[PDB]
Amino acid sequence: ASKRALVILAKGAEEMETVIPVDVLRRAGIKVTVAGLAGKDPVQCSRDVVICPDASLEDAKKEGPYDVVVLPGGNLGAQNLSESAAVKEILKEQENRKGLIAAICAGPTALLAHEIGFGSKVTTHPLAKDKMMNGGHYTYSENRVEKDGLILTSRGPGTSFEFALAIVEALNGKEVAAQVKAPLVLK
Amino acid sequence: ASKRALVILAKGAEEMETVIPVDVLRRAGIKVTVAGLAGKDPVQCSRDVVICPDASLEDAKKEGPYDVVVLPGGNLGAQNLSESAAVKEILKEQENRKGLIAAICAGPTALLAHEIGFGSKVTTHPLAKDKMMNGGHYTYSENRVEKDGLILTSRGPGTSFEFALAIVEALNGKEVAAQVKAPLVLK
Ligand SMILES: [Cl-]
Ligand SMILES: [Cl-]
Repeated sequence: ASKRALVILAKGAEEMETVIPVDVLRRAGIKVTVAGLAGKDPVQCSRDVVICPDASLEDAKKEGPYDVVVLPGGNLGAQNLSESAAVKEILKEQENRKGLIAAICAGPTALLAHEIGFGSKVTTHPLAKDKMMNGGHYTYSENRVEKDGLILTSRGPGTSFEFALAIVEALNGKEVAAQVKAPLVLK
Repeated sequence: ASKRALVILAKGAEEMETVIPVDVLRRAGIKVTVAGLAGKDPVQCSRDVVICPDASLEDAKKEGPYDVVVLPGGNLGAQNLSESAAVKEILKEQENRKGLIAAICAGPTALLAHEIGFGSKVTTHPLAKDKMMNGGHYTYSENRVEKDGLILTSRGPGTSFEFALAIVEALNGKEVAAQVKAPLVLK
């Protein structure tokens, strides 16, 4: 069967970090559900792009499991993900069932909030390092994309393509990732 | 006053090529209006991301003039832009008043449809070259971003950041563009 991805979309999410992975994952033939943290209604992103989710997280979470759970960044978006008991449950289940978790920019700080993947190497946006590293529960990396087993992290809007292609490679392999990459006109 | 950008959003637009420029332009303090070609309703993009426009094009076009008119790509999106009499009028007015026009991927083929900027150097997505070059009305470039006076073009999802930063540089200068670029974590 086709792989499935859950992208959790909260108010204040970085819209580039949401749309690039959704689009690239769909190019890879992955079934992506854009799930609204707050419910079914349109979501106002950090730079005021308004995105209509495919489903509420409440509904989407009952349609698991997913091959990857994707956490976009955006400072406020990531704070909303960090405060969510529903997100906690989803991430813990994903970690338990040995499933990929991918987070970008401020997104990885939600892993800290929910105590996910301690002892991994991770990266974040430079400005999110101190939050992520509070307590020394991870080892910090400056790689544009970092992958330590099932914890896949990345740095910012400008690393979103690399982040998304790394998810494609992890799920569908290097050849599919290369095939999806070529038409994008990446440098 | 702050500069103003009109981003014309049609069904089948490439969502990455829409969101990256909207977001980057807003980071540059440019007032961006995401205007729906079809009206006020949400727009289903090429990879099924659904974006709610700020206004209909019908309404937004009466609130001109704009310092830049931005045409995203996506094969079907660009075909819709190419067929639109409203887009024709907006582009002709912009060209007449000596205003910047920026188009990416398949987007530049709408310039051909509406007879805009003939005799310029332009680039497009590699797969859109033949359509753009029908009749030899432009000179083709393989640069990731091409700018020939007031016609600014670019190639694909993977050149969207460069495209958007080039628009910022054209409107607000090199220093602002550099300032906006740094936090993005571009390579
Ligand atoms: Cl942010
Ligand atoms: Cl397309």
